[PDB]
Amino acid sequence: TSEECMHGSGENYDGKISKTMSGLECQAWDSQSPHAHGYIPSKFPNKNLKKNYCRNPDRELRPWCFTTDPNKRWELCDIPRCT
Ligand SMILES: NC[C@H]1CC[C@H](C(=O)O)CC1
Repeated sequence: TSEECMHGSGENYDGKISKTMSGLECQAWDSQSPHAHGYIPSKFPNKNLKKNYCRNPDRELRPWCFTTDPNKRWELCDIPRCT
């Protein structure tokens, strides 16, 4: 709902994809479970976090989000390359 295909790292990216490249559907950036992690939307008027859609707060290579797995905290999302 901003940029749906990216040049690579999806800095601004808040498309619609929220699937970790090697795992699961991400757990939203809010507070739910498995854990009340950092990067909480309540502290950002910035157009960063959203529901579970991958972002890049530390601007990692591939945009990531927290997973739904109780042991896998963060994970890189596979977001579609603009081709
Ligand atoms: N290593 C990239 C980036 C991944 C998430 C991590 C966190 O969960 O805080 C911050 C660093």
